[PDB]
Amino acid sequence: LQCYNCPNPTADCKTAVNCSSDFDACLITKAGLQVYNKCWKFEHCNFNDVTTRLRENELTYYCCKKDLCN
Repeated sequence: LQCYNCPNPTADCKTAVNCSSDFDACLITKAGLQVYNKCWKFEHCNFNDVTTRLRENELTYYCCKKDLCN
């Protein structure tokens, strides 16, 4: 379960890493332009529950749950 993402608001970075254990729902947030991509708890990709702790509102996040999914 890896993840093609970057910790801070990175528009030019999605290094591949692995952070699941209890959260393999790899969320990719796309707020305005900065994508808040981080790892997530499978049982939390409802609506804004993903970018809730990562700034929520009317974004367009895509959370995969299989592997880097990128």
